[PDB]
Amino acid sequence: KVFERCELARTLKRLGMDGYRGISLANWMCLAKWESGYNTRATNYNAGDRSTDYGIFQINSRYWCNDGKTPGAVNACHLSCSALLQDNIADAAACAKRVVRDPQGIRAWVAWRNRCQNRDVRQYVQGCGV
Repeated sequence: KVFERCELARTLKRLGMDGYRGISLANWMCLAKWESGYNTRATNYNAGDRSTDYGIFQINSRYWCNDGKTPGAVNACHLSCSALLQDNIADAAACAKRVVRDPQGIRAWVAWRNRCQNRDVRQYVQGCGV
């Protein structure tokens, strides 16, 4: 599923992402936008280390979910990576909360540093009623 901007904003608020571990809703929106373009079935194979990024938040199989083919990987969210390709994003949101519980927080995603950090991210949630 490819979410519309405000549709996603409202869905994430309902899932309790606003201010989770200090991360504003607009930051989560900026992250989803640059990682997948708000697309839940997005996948990206990283040829360099044999891992794959899954779903709307592009969660990596080396530490977060299990896909069985990633060498020396763990599954901290305790989910099959398949769960991160669903139209319903409840599992992807719960796993994203787990990722940011680690010391790096939102910084775990390099894309967030390049495209969202120290930027005016208000635009991602404007007019959505959140």
